[PDB]
Amino acid sequence: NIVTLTRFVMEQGRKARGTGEMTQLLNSLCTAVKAISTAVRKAGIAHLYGIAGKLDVLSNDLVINVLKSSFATCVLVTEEDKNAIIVEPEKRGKYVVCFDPLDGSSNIDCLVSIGTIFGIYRKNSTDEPSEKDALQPGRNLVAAGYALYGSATMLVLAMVNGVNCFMLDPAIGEFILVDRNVKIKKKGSIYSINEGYAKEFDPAITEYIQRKKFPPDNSAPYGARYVGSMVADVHRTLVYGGIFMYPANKKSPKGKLRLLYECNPMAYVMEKAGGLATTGKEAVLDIVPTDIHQRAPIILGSPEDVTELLEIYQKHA
Amino acid sequence: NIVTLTRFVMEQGRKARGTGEMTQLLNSLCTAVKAISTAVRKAGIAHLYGIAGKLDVLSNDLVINVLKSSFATCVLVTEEDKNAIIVEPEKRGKYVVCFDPLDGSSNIDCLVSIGTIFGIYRKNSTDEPSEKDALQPGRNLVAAGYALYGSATMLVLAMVNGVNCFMLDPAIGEFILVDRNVKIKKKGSIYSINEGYAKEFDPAITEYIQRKKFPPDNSAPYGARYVGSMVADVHRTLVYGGIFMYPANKKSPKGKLRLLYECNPMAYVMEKAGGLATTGKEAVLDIVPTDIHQRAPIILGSPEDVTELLEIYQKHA
Amino acid sequence: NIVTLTRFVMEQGRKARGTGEMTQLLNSLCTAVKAISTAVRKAGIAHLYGIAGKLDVLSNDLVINVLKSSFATCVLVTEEDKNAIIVEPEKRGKYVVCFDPLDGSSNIDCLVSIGTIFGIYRKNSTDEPSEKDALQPGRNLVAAGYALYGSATMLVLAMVNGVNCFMLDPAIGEFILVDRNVKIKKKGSIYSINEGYAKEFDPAITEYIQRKKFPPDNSAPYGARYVGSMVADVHRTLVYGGIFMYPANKKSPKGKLRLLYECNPMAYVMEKAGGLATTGKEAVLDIVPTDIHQRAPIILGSPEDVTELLEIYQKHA
Amino acid sequence: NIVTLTRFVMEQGRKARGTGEMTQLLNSLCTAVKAISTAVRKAGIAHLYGIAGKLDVLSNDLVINVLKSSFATCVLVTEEDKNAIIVEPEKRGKYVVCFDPLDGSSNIDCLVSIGTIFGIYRKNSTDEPSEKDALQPGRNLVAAGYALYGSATMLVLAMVNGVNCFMLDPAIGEFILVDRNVKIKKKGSIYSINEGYAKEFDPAITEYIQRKKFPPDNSAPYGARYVGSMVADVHRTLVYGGIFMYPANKKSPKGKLRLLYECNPMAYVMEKAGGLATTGKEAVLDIVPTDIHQRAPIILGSPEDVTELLEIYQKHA
Ligand SMILES: Nc1ncnc2c1ncn2[C@@H]1O[C@H](COP(=O)(O)O)[C@@H](O)[C@H]1O
Ligand SMILES: Nc1ncnc2c1ncn2[C@@H]1O[C@H](COP(=O)(O)O)[C@@H](O)[C@H]1O
Ligand SMILES: Nc1ncnc2c1ncn2[C@@H]1O[C@H](COP(=O)(O)O)[C@@H](O)[C@H]1O
Ligand SMILES: Nc1ncnc2c1ncn2[C@@H]1O[C@H](COP(=O)(O)O)[C@@H](O)[C@H]1O
Ligand SMILES: O=P(O)(O)OC[C@@H]1O[C@H](COP(=O)(O)O)[C@@H](O)[C@@H]1O
Ligand SMILES: O=P(O)(O)OC[C@@H]1O[C@H](COP(=O)(O)O)[C@@H](O)[C@@H]1O
Ligand SMILES: O=P(O)(O)OC[C@@H]1O[C@H](COP(=O)(O)O)[C@@H](O)[C@@H]1O
Ligand SMILES: O=P(O)(O)OC[C@@H]1O[C@H](COP(=O)(O)O)[C@@H](O)[C@@H]1O
Ligand SMILES: [Tl+]
Ligand SMILES: [Tl+]
Ligand SMILES: [Tl+]
Ligand SMILES: [Tl+]
Ligand SMILES: [Tl+]
Ligand SMILES: [Tl+]
Ligand SMILES: [Tl+]
Ligand SMILES: [Tl+]
Ligand SMILES: [Tl+]
Ligand SMILES: [Tl+]
Ligand SMILES: [Tl+]
Ligand SMILES: [Tl+]
Repeated sequence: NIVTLTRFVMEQGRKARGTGEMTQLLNSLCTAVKAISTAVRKAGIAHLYGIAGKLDVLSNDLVINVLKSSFATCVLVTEEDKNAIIVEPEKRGKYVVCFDPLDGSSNIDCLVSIGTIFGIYRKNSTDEPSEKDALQPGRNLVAAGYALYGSATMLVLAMVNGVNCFMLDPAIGEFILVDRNVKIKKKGSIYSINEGYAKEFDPAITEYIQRKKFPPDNSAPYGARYVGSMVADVHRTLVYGGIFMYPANKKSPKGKLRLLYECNPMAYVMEKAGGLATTGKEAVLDIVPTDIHQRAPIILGSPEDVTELLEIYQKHA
Repeated sequence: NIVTLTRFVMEQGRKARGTGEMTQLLNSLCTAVKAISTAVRKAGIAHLYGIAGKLDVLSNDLVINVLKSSFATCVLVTEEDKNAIIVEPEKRGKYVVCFDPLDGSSNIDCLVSIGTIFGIYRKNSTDEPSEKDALQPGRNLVAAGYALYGSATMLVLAMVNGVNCFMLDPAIGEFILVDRNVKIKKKGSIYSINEGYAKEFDPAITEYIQRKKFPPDNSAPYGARYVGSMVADVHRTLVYGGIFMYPANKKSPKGKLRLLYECNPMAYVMEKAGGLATTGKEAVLDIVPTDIHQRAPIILGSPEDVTELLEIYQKHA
Repeated sequence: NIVTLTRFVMEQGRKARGTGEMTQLLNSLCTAVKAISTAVRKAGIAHLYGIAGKLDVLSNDLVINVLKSSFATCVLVTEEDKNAIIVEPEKRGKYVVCFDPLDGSSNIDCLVSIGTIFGIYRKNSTDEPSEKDALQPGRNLVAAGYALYGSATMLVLAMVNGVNCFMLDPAIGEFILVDRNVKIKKKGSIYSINEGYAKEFDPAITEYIQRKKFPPDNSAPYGARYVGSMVADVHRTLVYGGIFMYPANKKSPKGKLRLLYECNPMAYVMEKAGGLATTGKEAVLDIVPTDIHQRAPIILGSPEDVTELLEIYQKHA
Repeated sequence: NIVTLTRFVMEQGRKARGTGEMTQLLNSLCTAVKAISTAVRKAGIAHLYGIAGKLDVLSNDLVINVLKSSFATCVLVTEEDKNAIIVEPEKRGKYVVCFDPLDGSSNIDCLVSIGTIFGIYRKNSTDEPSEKDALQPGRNLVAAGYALYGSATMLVLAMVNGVNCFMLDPAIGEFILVDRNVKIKKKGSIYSINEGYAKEFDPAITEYIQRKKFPPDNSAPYGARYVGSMVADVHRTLVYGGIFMYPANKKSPKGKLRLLYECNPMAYVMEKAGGLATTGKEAVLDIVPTDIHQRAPIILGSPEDVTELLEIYQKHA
């Protein structure tokens, strides 16, 4: 007895008495992720080096095409696209999908873990689809998750029911359910942030970090880890517990991370796992977007760790 | 045209006029790395999950076995073994290999990049091979390098004539020379260290770090990155420039990283790439070891960055 | 735009307003076939040869387990099993599946193309499931098909709507629809039969062969091909046209091929493609089975070729 | 322990004391075979089918390119090329290679086993390399063998010291020695020939065939098998015993199969395996060719079977 993503999605669509439109969608995503995973591990590179005689771009095209061919979407928002993609009326479904095809594109050359981030909305309204359909607060997410191309490829899927992790057996091209109903640690022992911006941190952030390296109660300090790819850092947080942070600074007073296809998908996964995701002031999932490429600060992770910072945030208010 | 590791290695052994003993060794190694990469990527995991009909220990066995059968080694030192392994008189060769089968094994469950590290010495004290044979300064390395199981698998090989990077094409199980004679930037813009140990850093490290976040002449501060996997952090240093540091601290008064199978191979690769690798007080490669599992502090990366920290070390002494 | 087996099955289940029980079934079969294909191409053989220190049986277990875990079947009949497998009431569905996990097992050692054969029945009755549910004339098949592990792996699926061929892209573990609504040639130019039994053929068969090598109308003779694996011979017939024959002789007066899991699945595929499948006397699909391992003679292929023999059969009646 | 083609080849070159030139050649060949196997198995086909972003010609290019780059060849003869290819003075070596990149190309669309055939001669007439250099009797072969892309990929290598079979483990892209010093059964029980040419067979062939179906002393008749792919039929002959025949007929008065890249390599493998390979009148290996694309009749297989047919040939003359 083994559960595959294909089996799982189908049983879940069945319990929910769906028309089967969203199952077609989740199955198209699984296929797109397997195709990207293969391109990322460099299968076929020899041909490129003349054996017989871009990666973000290939990833964008794969997701966009595999999604359109699902006949389940009406609007697609990608980090690589200035405007939202409105689906041809022939292949139009009722879902709006926001995604980042290959996050951590800067790390590609250094071979660091990279990933794909997606969020699915049910179109709410009754008129010609447009960007406006994508502009829904994260709280309205039907499903969200990510695929991490690291030492192994894993798909983490979060829906109203919970968070489940699927490992890719590359030998048979099938995702195996390896961890179900995942809940994050109440309090972790690792903090993640680019301290190279110390000079730009607000006093609350500055204070938290200080408390982590030099514990006022003389407890053990927190270990530091900052991979440089959100999916890798967040995935480690989900699994090992701790806190990830990318607050505003000179690097945009609005933070660097995008709201629709990065912050929201990850906040949704986080909340479903039993942790928190805040901007320091408000819950990420409650922000009403104004633009499809709107950035937003984010702090996420174990509840006890995110609350501790939230307090320091209040103190300096 | 297309250059494969196999062709490159043979061609080099020919120019060198070797008896083909080292070529067999390097060919065995390459085979062991493709086997580990496959296990690491979780090929066949569906069988553990009951479709019907560890990873560090498995890696150790692969390396040990594939190397013994090469008939080119007499002494083996693994991070996984307390004692040095002495090869059977029947399979003995003239080479001594020091290796870390799967480095970054804490990052396994979090799916972060991990790797294999190897250093190769030639037994010169023709006596019954013993532990003593491995106790040579890194300055005596014949060959050294590593395999990084990241977003893609890469094998970095360093020898007297240079450093060359080989990318694995998993479709045909062949390593392709993607980069020839690799040389690191003189000065980088990323520092890598576990700042969670800030409370235990010597004044030289402490000063250098603060100088990176708050530059005297108001220049751009360095970005921070610390994956937590030496092979991954060092590969980023090699490819993009910067400095990696794992200094001595209370928990590790002599550092954490081992001399023979971690510090030395990375120091050797760094030097051949045109960079520096220091203890803070002396060059890693000149240290004559006393214990096979001896630890050593290490700082490596671009020459201009490593020098700057070396000056601060001189200033506080 | 590309159609995958997963997409295809889902859209077909949707058009048919099914509960989704048969889709779960066809999806479990696709997974089983990918797992068998991988075992057949010998991935992981190195471990068997001690790199770090039955095939029909593995195939039986894979199909049986993957099928039971679909929760869509009540009775399974396998060539490798003396008795029919009655599903645990926990995982009991309404379908009866007859299959040959790995046909051409004798050819394994010689590396000749081998395959899997399956036929799906809807249980008809309302009582405790038993072998008796498998004993339905082939005419009652819901779906049937085969997977051929040859130079490439292909799944041919036949349902009331028609016959469609899916090629396995082993890189992404997905079956791609490469040929839809396949129809066989009216008259082919190849005959397939083990002529080593010439001494045992009845006069009609003897006469047909003679007419093929020495055309009475002085037309070009037919080419001969007999791989030795039914799936390969039949698949070539479907694609290139011609006739395949395995009539009775000293090798059982009932022929060698089994009725439920070999003859029927292939006759069903054949008829749906627009060809014929006969025992010489009657249509294979109309035989009422008496035993689950009942053998039956079979002649199949292009209509004009099968009719020509049928006439010679009548002449000697 | 585990023996890989790479290790085996190097070890043999060492014992032979070669300059490593032939080893490079055999290593290049092995690389070309893994590349063809992958293309043959349809890895990446989903890209032709619009997931968004020949086979014989491709095989030809792979072989030609991978061989030229080995710097070990001066003349190449392909079934795909009218003229013999003369390697650039810059990449020239001392070896001449005669090959059939993808044999059985008619069986491609039917997914039947196909393969690559190669014969290697040493240029002895040290003159500007020309077509003349390839025109050597097979008796002068340095090495010969084939790659069979069947249910699994296998590489059969024959040299002065014997025939060895290597199975490809596609997971790690390594060929494993599965069978050492292969020797064919003295007498088999399967005959292989296209009986659709019965109307054009000489009396010797005609008599031998009828003697196989109707044995004088009532013994068991031989089974018939004719895949239609030489590499596949000959591999079965090699592994299981028997006889393969492609005699001269009206359509092919001198036979169909080519001498240099089909008959010779298979004749060489047969002789080293302890079998016979005849034209009916003379040994295939002793024929001194006049044309690079010269055809020749061929009969090979177990010694006892081939002799029996040779006697019948003597009787009718
Ligand atoms: N595979 C699924 N898993 C969980 N819920 C689903 C699935 N498919 C559909 N649903 C649910 O039923 C609603 C409508 O489904 P649908 O008719 O497929 O568009 C969805 O938006 C979810 O609430
Ligand atoms: N493939 C090779 N590449 C570069 N140098 C080699 C190679 N093989 C052997 N050598 C060198 O020649 C020495 C003796 O080689 P060997 O006879 O193979 O033991 C080595 O220790 C190196 O100095
Ligand atoms: N994927 C499918 N493709 C074609 N027909 C299907 C599919 N699934 C179900 N059906 C049909 O609907 C009937 C009952 O389906 P089910 O409720 O899934 O058991 C089947 O027996 C077929 O007639
Ligand atoms: N790997 C090998 N295995 C067996 N014999 C070899 C090998 N390499 C070279 N030889 C032999 O030694 C001769 C010259 O080799 P070479 O110097 O490599 O050109 C060959 O033609 C064969 O006789
Ligand atoms: O994909 P991008 O645009 O290259 O950025 C990735 C993001 O970049 C962040 C890191 O940026 P900093 O260097 O500023 O820390 C990660 O947290 C996210 O993956
Ligand atoms: O394989 P190990 O014993 O788990 O250690 C890996 C090493 O551990 C260092 C990081 O450890 P810290 O958490 O102490 O920084 C890395 O740079 C090296 O990969
Ligand atoms: O799987 P099996 O039991 O080995 O047999 C396979 C069948 O065996 C038939 C051939 O048998 P003959 O040798 O008698 O022709 C093929 O047509 C079928 O694949
Ligand atoms: O590659 P080709 O030109 O298609 O030919 C393959 C050969 O063709 C012979 C069979 O041809 P016949 O149909 O004439 O028997 C085989 O034994 C050899 O593989
Ligand atoms: Tl991106
Ligand atoms: Tl991004
Ligand atoms: Tl971003
Ligand atoms: Tl380790
Ligand atoms: Tl380590
Ligand atoms: Tl260590
Ligand atoms: Tl069987
Ligand atoms: Tl069978
Ligand atoms: Tl059978
Ligand atoms: Tl050909
Ligand atoms: Tl050919
Ligand atoms: Tl030919």
